[PDB]
Amino acid sequence: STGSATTTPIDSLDDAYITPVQIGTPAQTLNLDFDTGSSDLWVFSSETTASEVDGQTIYTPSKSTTAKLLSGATWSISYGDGSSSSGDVYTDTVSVGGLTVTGQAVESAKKVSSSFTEDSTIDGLLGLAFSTLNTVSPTQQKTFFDNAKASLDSPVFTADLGYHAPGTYNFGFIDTTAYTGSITYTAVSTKQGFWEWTSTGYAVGSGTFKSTSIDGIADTGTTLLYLPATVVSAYWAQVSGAKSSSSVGGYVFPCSATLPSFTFGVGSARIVIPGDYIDFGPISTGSSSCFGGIQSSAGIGINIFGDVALKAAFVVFNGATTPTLGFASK
Repeated sequence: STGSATTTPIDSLDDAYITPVQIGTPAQTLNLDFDTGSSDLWVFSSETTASEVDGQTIYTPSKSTTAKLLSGATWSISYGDGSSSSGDVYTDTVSVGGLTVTGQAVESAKKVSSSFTEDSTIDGLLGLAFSTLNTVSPTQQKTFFDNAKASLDSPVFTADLGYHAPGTYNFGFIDTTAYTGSITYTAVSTKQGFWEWTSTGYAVGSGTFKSTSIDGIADTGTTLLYLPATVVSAYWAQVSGAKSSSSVGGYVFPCSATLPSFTFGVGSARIVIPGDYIDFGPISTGSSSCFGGIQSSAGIGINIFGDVALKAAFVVFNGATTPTLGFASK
């Protein structure tokens, strides 16, 4: 089998992407944030504290003939941005772009933090990291991809995120029309539960490439590119007036600037992030100080190849017995 679904930016900055997901019978379609940095499929639901729901579409298990309470199971998650959610668990039929999994754990939120409430466009998350990170207790549950894997034509999914435009998540096949050149594959460590890999270096604008190993995660659920302070300083030093602002919470730059590109290495191959991808707009409405898309990972504890990086590539998440990651230009 295969699946193919369009993923759409939630706003004009590409702060996140939503993908429609069919849950239950009859189908209830929720727009979920596909997150290769976590492993829980959770949704706003009829069980969510009413004051914490503000415009989201909810899953109502009682209206699904295929929903079954997973007795005794609870979940609770906190994300790298400080947000969180928790609740109980149902199993139900879940379909993404024509690909159907029966018995998928659907984690129903009883509580969500303010960040989720305040974002009306995201009805929940669909985790695509390794199932070892799944938070369901006392019986850990599998991701949608893990459940689908054996049925897929090939045990892969691909992320093709757009810049200020829709893109695609495919399951079970590689669309050879979706990228240019060849796909370069690189080793993955699953020791921390993430799609963790090692970039071979970077360049700033038309500058020379610096060969240096940068361990980090391919994370579709993180907006920005978070890299070591040395790398990030070297980037922003090429933008007149750019500075790290403790009050704003990262690098800002004059909105009048033209940003240089940023290149990262995948093996001997190179992925170029155009300068425009690194502009996240005014820090507050009407400001002439703009927020940068490349930020320091210092104090996160891990480097994160988030959407800023991934949207510059066609990315293969290869879930073979020994997983790997593939990157192509597009």
